[PDB]
Amino acid sequence: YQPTPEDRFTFGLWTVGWQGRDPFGDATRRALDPVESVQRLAELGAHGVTFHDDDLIPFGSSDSEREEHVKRFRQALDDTGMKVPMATTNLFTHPVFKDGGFTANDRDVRRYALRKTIRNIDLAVELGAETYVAWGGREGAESGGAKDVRDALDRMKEAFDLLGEYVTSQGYDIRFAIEPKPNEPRGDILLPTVGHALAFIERLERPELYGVNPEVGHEQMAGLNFPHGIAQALWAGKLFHIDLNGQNGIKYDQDLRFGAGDLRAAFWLVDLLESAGYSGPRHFDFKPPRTEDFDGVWASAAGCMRNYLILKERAAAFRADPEVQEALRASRLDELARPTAADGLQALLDDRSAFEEFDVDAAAARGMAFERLDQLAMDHLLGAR
Amino acid sequence: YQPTPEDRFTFGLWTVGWQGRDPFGDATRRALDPVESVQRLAELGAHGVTFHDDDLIPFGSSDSEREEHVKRFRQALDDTGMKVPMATTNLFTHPVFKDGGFTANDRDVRRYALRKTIRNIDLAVELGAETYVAWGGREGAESGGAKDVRDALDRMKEAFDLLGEYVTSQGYDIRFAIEPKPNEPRGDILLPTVGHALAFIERLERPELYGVNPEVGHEQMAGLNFPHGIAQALWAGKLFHIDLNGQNGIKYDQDLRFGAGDLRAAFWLVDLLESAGYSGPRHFDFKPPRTEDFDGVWASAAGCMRNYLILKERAAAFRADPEVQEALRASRLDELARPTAADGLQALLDDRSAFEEFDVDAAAARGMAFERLDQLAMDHLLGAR
Amino acid sequence: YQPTPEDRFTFGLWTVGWQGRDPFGDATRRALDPVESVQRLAELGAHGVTFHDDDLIPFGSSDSEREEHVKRFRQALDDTGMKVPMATTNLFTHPVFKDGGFTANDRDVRRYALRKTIRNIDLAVELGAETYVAWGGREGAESGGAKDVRDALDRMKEAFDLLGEYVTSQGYDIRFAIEPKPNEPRGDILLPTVGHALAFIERLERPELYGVNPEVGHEQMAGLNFPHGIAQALWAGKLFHIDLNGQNGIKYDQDLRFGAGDLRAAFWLVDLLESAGYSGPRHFDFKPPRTEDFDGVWASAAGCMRNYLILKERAAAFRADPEVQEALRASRLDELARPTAADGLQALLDDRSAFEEFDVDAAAARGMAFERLDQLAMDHLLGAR
Amino acid sequence: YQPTPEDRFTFGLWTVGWQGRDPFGDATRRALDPVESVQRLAELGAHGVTFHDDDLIPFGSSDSEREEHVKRFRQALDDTGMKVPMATTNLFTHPVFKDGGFTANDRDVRRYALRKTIRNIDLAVELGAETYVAWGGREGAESGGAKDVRDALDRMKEAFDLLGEYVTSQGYDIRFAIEPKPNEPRGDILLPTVGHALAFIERLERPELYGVNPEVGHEQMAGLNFPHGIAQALWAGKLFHIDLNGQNGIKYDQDLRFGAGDLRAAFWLVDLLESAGYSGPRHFDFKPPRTEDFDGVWASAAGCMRNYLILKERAAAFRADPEVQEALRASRLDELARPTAADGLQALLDDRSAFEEFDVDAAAARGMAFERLDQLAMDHLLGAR
Ligand SMILES: O=C([O-])[C@@H](O)[C@H](O)CO
Ligand SMILES: O=C([O-])[C@@H](O)[C@H](O)CO
Ligand SMILES: O=C([O-])[C@@H](O)[C@H](O)CO
Ligand SMILES: O=C([O-])[C@@H](O)[C@H](O)CO
Ligand SMILES: [Mn+2]
Ligand SMILES: [Mn+2]
Ligand SMILES: [Mn+2]
Ligand SMILES: [Mn+2]
Repeated sequence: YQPTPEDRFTFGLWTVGWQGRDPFGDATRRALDPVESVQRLAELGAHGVTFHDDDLIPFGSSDSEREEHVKRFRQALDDTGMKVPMATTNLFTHPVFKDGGFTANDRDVRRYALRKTIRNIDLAVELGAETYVAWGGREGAESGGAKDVRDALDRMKEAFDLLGEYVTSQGYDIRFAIEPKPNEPRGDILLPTVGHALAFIERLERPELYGVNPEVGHEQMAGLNFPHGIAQALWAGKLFHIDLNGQNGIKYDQDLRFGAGDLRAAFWLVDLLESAGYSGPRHFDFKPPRTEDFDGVWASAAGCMRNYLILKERAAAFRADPEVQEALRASRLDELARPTAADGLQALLDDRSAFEEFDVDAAAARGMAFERLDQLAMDHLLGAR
Repeated sequence: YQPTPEDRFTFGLWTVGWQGRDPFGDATRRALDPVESVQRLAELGAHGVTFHDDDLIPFGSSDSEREEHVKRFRQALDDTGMKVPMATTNLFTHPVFKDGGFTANDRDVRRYALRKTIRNIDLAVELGAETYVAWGGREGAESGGAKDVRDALDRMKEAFDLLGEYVTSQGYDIRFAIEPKPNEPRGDILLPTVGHALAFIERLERPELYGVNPEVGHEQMAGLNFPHGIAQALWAGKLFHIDLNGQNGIKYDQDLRFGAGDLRAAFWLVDLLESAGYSGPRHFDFKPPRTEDFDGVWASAAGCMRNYLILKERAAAFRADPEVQEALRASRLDELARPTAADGLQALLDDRSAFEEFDVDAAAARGMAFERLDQLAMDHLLGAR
Repeated sequence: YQPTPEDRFTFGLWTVGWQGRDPFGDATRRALDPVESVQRLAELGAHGVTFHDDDLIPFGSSDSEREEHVKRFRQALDDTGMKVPMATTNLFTHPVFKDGGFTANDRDVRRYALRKTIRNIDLAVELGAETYVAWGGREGAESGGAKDVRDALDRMKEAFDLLGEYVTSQGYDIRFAIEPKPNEPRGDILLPTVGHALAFIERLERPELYGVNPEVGHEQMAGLNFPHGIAQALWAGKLFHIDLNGQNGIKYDQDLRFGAGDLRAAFWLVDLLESAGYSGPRHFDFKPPRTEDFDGVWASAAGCMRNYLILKERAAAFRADPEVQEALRASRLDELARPTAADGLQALLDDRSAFEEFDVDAAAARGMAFERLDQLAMDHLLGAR
Repeated sequence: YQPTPEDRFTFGLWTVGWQGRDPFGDATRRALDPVESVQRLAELGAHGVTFHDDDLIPFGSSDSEREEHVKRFRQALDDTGMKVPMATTNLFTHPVFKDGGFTANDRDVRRYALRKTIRNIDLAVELGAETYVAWGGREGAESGGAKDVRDALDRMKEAFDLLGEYVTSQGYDIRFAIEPKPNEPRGDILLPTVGHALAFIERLERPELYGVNPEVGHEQMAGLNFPHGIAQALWAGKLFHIDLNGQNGIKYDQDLRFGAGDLRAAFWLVDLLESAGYSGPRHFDFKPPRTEDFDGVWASAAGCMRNYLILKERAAAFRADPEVQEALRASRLDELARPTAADGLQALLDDRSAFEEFDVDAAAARGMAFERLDQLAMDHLLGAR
């Protein structure tokens, strides 16, 4: 289960770079140089890295330090063959963003948020990114009077429309991916789920520029079925990117390595990405636990990839099993894929077999046979066929 | 705090009619006649009632019993002045619906679900309903292999498009309202939140026929901020109807009377409906606890209305208070309502005050003053100004 | 992975017997005869069954019907070799129990609850049960004023002390096991977790007669770590019995078959029961989903046992792996098992290496190596070593 | 609603002192001097303050800096009349504690944790504290193999027994209060609830030295009823201290000011503390949101006290209302307080009215009248009688 660059595994700088500061504790690990992380991830078999502006260029850098940091970065990419498929903006760490970036009550802050974003879109384009992620982690409230949400959605729409105007005017080939989260660090965050982000996108001036970047642990913080929300994003044509990690139910965001947390959900996710043929990056947004030293960091990054590859194998074996294919027909998955009424509405209304003469007790009596199908899935996951 | 019919308070037949059967216990109360409920609710000050088909007409009724049940109903409405603003279909109780109605794997079931729905749209129109609710409580799964969600959304879209075709062909003035729920009675339900239903509506052939019917307790079962999700529905123009009740956090749907559960959320909800000028029904989808006799039923129904009226008064007092209006300006709610960049994109990019010369430390230092604003809200709710 | 009676797998009558009535739907399956369930479970390899009084003897049975039902039951046990290790009382279904059994506000109800319980303890003893389970599913409240919890604990203590007096006066060899649940069907249930039940037991007159019966899905409805709570019960010497099932996070009790739900938790549970040498029944308190026909019932019951046996094998392989044993030492699990200060308090206080001369930066720098250990556990679970 | 020192309101140094660093953002406020906080809280009407060792004395302070910090502190207390009723140890911030203090896998760490604790017990005694709090926020795990919980409880018991030996040998008048939390910052924390801490205390060598310090938001992070868990602590005689704050359901610990979060729970809590006559400190463990400047800090601290006093008034009015007293009798709260069977076991068994002749249908038919009682409580809370 060895990754290669063709598996499209990517990692944020901030993930293996996390120093282990939590709301209750100091850093447990020294800061990593981005060029060290690029080299180490390349050796583990990753395909590329991603970044916040402030991960790569220290906040407040002069134009001469900026160019130096970028030059060193670019030399590490050249030396390793690593790519940069995605980039994003930090609109959450600096105190100026304490009430949000694009929906901060202070208008001057909202203008600054857009300027900081636009500067990094130029850099992302230069480094070859295809996807620009937006996680509005500070957009929201701890109290009901602090935020008018209708006004706040107006401001959010305004920001993303200006960003779409910018990209089209520059002729850039870059699309946006909005990342939902229900809470943390705000009491409640705006566009808290995949469904809310999809809905929002349909009100933008150019909807085709925008999709979603869902994260495993974010949807699970609302107790939601992550493979179901991804299915809906896939159905809408809007899965531009994805963030992979693990989460043990409804609590703070744990950012565990991928395959930890809800292991059956992880299985069904890989089953779906692979059978839909998702072709974007498999990006890990995770944190090596602060218990770990740098050896435990690279072990944790490597287990992300390993668990993806093991679950790919098991899901492929599942779908390829003739016994499973028979069980799928036993459960009428083939009938779910057929139109309900391709005959059309009038034929439906004239069909006595659909109502007047429908035997509802014989239909009610048919078993769905889902438990046998689910134990086949369990046997396949566990390698116990 | 006496309701009148002009407050637009409505109740489902199934709410005061709930016999108290739960997954662990038998009924504790005898079945109510719909005409008794109509009379009793009228005396309490309600404006109207709503129904599932099977609430009003016993499942399997002959065309002659059907007409009898409708005739008696209609006489009670005439005798009381009660209206019927909304109706809906039961696609969840009968065993035939054990795998869903519109997304049941069995195609014959899906055709039957549509026929049963269409029959009751005709009746709803006859009784004057303006809104037709669809809660797909059986659409979903307990296991990952049982349901392909992309196929299932295809089937769901197909069903609602056929219903839109029906209504337009009949020339009916009726709109649809999809009611989300995240789980229960299915392991996971399709379109689990307001955001997922809004998003889904944008893929229908005629989106303007469809809005949402959110329920307090449903969104709270995902730990979500109900007033935030309603704000988003209002922003999209899609709040066609609403279901009011109470819920104590993430557990089974409790259906407590409105104002129980999360009381501050209830306050902020009423604040928002009243200040947005929502004009639809204030419908209660609640269950008098099975501890109660018929006296406790009507006491519980009456407290729904009472708590709405008390919170309306307190929210109105809050917004009218000059001290609050000053606090709102202190917190820059006035600035949230102003465009970020009406000057447009090029002016933004040339504005040195937005970036080059923006003093981010002075901006970071400004307090938001949200805690003083939130304690004013608390003092107003509690009548402690 | 074939069970035999020596695996000590047991099932409630109510589990494979569940007709599929839920708060939103009618039964989907006909009632099973207890003697049919005994025969079917025997053929699948189970060791025994358990019962509520009202599962075996229809509520209101005459003394002559009672004896008939028991006689038929007893013939099926004799014909199959099945045992009855545990029994319990239904104090939740009948409407008289709507406010509880042992903590009902009505004193006459509380006396009736005890009489109904005592009658079934005699029967349990006759059928050979060693453990008497008490799940007070109706003990609790939907509202704060309805229940004084101090008085209610007085009443609960009183009930269990009278039951301990009864058993000792009869000379029975039977112990009690209290089953916690946090909510459902009450808004909140008294003794909501393992910890609350353990604590409560220490105030009874004869604490040694009482232990706990934890259920997987119950603790998970509070978002708690089930193997951690079982460890604590084992540490206290109070794991008298256990209920096995699956649960997908914080929602209604799903009662999924064992191994569904949280699969890694299931792994760590089996690891702990087997390495502590728990020797009681492995009892399944589950419900075949109402999607299923009788074939899906027996498939679901069989997957309970199968998943237990697969996880036993994987956990045994994990602990036996020399590479794992090395990793456990790398992570200092050996040091956790050593006394902190067997040298005693004064030696601790005089030890300059414990404070004055303790190098806290060198200690802070040591990695715990937990991620490598956790990926070994993952590889072992998935059969990917 | 003005507090005075006789209300026994206390605050941690770390609460108004929180600089606003969160897992995603830098500090938004400068560090406060402890002597400034003492002066400011005194002016607001507080009775005293509490501290971690490291709040008062910077970690690594020399014996000469230590004495200086203590001397200045003590002068502020003398100048204001503020007391120090409780103190505690920081065993969570420094990286050495990344795997715990008293249950760290490294034995040398566990010895250091005890030495650091003992040093601050001496200081607490000198400053007059009566209660010593222990929150083991780092005791737990992110993965199943990292922590044997039986060994870990052995180590936890060992630590608290050595601390009990120390206090008794010094002749100190100080008791311990264990503070539960279910998760955060560890994946799962040991003794996750009130019930688990109560149970644990019963295995210590001297149980009478130990009680609990529950926190509102901690129990609510498990979805539990906080007034119910406090009732159980009161029933056991173990409420030594309490931490007051607000929490909006199951997510990260929000630490909102008291009365925010679940307002009805806050009402029922104050009702219970006041009617049980709890006489310990009313301590606020809260964080002014990082949106706030120092003015919003003191406004937030003041609203803690204000909301307590308003809810005290409303709960007192509730219990004093003759209409409520009648409703309480209607709901049979008077009967809950009477023994079930003071007549004893044999009389119970011979009582034909308890079983043979018990009319279970007439008993089942009685309403509990809880909804009318709960609306009286609602009217009283809202000042709408
Ligand atoms: O999820 C988060 O928390 C971030 O890493 C987000 O993906 C990018 O800002
Ligand atoms: O919410 C539910 O559970 C139903 O009352 C729905 O509003 C209509 O079918
Ligand atoms: O858990 C439940 O819900 C019951 O089966 C309990 O174990 C026995 O009454
Ligand atoms: O609750 C926490 O998080 C701490 O303030 C605890 O009360 C004392 O260490
Ligand atoms: Mn992310
Ligand atoms: Mn509803
Ligand atoms: Mn159980
Ligand atoms: Mn605390």
